[PDB]
Amino acid sequence: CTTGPCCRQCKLKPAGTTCWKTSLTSHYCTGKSCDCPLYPG
Repeated sequence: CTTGPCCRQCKLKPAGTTCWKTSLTSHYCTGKSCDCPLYPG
């Protein structure tokens, strides 16, 4: 999911980190005030 700020928008991850990404979902955010794409592609 990488609509925009993800954080809250395209970021439902279990609150990870900024531009982190695990390897299945992708945190790259946390939900709220982020700006990292949680979806490598």
